[PDB]
Amino acid sequence: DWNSQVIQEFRANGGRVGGNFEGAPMVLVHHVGRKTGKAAVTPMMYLPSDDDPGTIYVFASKAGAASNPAWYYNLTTAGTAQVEVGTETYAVGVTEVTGEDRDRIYSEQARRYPGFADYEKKTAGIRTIPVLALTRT
Repeated sequence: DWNSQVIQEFRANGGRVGGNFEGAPMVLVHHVGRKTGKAAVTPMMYLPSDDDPGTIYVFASKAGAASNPAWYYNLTTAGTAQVEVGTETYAVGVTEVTGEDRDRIYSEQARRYPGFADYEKKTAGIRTIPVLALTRT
């Protein structure tokens, strides 16, 4: 609904959204419920890979809530997805980033948007915020 308006806005503005997402790199992630089988489209920020053209990182942050978001399980279950980035739409392979690599990519995101550091303080001792790599195929 809201979700719907953010998606229309993304698509009207070359892959950009205002409000809380003003100036941020956005992606619309098409995923499918690992239990329901139902398609959904979730807009979110990404961080582009500094090492590999065609790879973006997304953050299963869910505003520092207690649980991982449903899209996280949907993506890692399917192993592949479709995304809209910029004016494009393409298939992606999904892999989860872990260890010191996760920490480094999360630190760059939190550097650019320090709200991300608050999410991690909110989830301390509860969950580690997953980072996924979406790689263009």
